[PDB]
Amino acid sequence: GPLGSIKELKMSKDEIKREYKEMEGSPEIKSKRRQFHQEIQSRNMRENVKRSSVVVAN
Repeated sequence: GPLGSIKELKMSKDEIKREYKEMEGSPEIKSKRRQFHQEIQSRNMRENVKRSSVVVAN
């Protein structure tokens, strides 16, 4: 019963270490691309057409 708790606890430590490793991956470059991706997201087609509207465009 309580034994499983210890095993899970150990795994938690591994997860924390991974976070630091991710930093070494130099995600700064990828982070820059994400910023631009957000801009393109606002250009969603859904936003172009409103659900409430029906006589929009042809």
